[PDB]
Amino acid sequence: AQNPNCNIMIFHPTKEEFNDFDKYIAYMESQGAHRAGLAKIIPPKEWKARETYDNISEILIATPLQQVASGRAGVFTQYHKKKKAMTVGEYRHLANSKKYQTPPHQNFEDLERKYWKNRIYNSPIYGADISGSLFDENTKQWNLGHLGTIQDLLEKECGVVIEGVNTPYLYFGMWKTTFAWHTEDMDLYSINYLHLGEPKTWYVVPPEHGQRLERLARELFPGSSRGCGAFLRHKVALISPTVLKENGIPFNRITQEAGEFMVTFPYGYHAGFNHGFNCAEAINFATPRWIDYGKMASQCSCGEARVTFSMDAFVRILQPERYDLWKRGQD
Ligand SMILES: O=C(O)CNC(=O)C(=O)O
Ligand SMILES: [Mg+2]
Ligand code: NI
Ligand SMILES: [Zn+2]
Repeated sequence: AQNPNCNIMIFHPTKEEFNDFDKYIAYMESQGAHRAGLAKIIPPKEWKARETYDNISEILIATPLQQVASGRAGVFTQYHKKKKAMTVGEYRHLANSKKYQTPPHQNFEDLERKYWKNRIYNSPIYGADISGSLFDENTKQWNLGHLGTIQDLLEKECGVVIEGVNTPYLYFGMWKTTFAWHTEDMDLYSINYLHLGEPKTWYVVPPEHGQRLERLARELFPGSSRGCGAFLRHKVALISPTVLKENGIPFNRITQEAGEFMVTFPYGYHAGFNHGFNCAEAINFATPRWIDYGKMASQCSCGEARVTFSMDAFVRILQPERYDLWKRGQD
């Protein structure tokens, strides 16, 4: 069995190997990369996402989200307060202001310590989930707006033809902006490219151990657990590495830098934070190996999770017994 300790693997494809996306995902899996829940892919030196970022300040962040925490430093939830629209140029200036800028620090480890000590005492503003792409149309390799669609994968594997679309999303971050513990919708894969700026630190639980994290989360957030049998789908709960280690939960960590891809694998729980002003692009995707995870994915039906249009078909075809309850939570 490859990668039996479920370590995060780092890949350096050559320019030839970078041509065929599906083939390279299958290669990484042949080496056991999925067992970690997360892999890093460093593009070949000949590749570029686009020519320059000199022209991005005019993008609009229609609904910036202020991430307000409640709890203790290692076990907290966050809620998103909507703020007035601002441009990327306005948001970058805000990120760099004295109130929001990254503090002086020695190295990534010192910064990580400061994040977990102090996160709860601040409310950073995140420009998340903005439909769009920063890949040049002429970039043919690993262009996240030119991937094979999840609908097409389901049609090819299962023969059924469904509505829905699959497009990328932009994320503008600042110091302390936070992504809560989650798996993807329908336990899909994700791929994330850090276009520019400061790093992103990730934490991940191996898919084979995801239910250990779920059981800890039910203990740590007991009112939330009574509210919903899949409350991690709400994407609001944080648990620190120190608390994970105290409770024996297997996990790994890695820091992504600008120019690097990360892939999350089906049912790989992940969480993390941004080091300073940055911009990432991410999208969900499927492979044949995903289908069994899609069939078994948990679902929130309490109303909180609310998701895209395109998840309807996935539930309807893969989980017909659950469909009626889940759709009530959508409506
Ligand atoms: O970058 C972020 O804030 C969150 N991204 C992801 O959870 C992902 O790419 O799957
Ligand atoms: Mg612009
Ligand atoms: Ni994710
Ligand atoms: Zn719920």
